[PDB]
Amino acid sequence: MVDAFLGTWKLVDSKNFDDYMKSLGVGFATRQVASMTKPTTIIEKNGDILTLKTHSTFKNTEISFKLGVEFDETTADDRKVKSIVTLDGGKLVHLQKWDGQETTLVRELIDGKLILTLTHGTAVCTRTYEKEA
Ligand SMILES: CC/C=C\C/C=C\C/C=C\C/C=C\C/C=C\C/C=C\CCC(=O)O
Repeated sequence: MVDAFLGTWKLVDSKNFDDYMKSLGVGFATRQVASMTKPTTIIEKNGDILTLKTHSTFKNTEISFKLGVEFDETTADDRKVKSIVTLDGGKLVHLQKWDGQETTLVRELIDGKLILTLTHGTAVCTRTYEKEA
């Protein structure tokens, strides 16, 4: 089910990430640094517990979750959110809720690349990751 997503992924394309960060209220200096950072995303499973690590020179995050079970999360920009990750149409869909707001982080595989679509408000960011060996 989620096997094709597992492994180590490196950022290779980013569109509209500044728009997404600005929609979330991220300050200009953080958005500068973030716009030049190329994170590595590691997705691992152990039974039905997934762990998703995002590593960079600026900030690191890690979450663990079961699909379809809500979890508390503190995001890279310090939002305290209620999260759930599920498979939907073969896509790994992560929904975050806080203060009545929502954002979605949708991952899909296209030609072996991992496409992450981030939506908040009207802002839609598309980031592309390539698999590391
Ligand atoms: C954690 C390292 C990943 C990306 C950029 C570097 C530092 C992050 C700090 C601030 C960014 C601010 C807001 C972004 C909001 C949510 C984080 C979601 C996705 C990170 C981007 C990704 O996984 O490619």
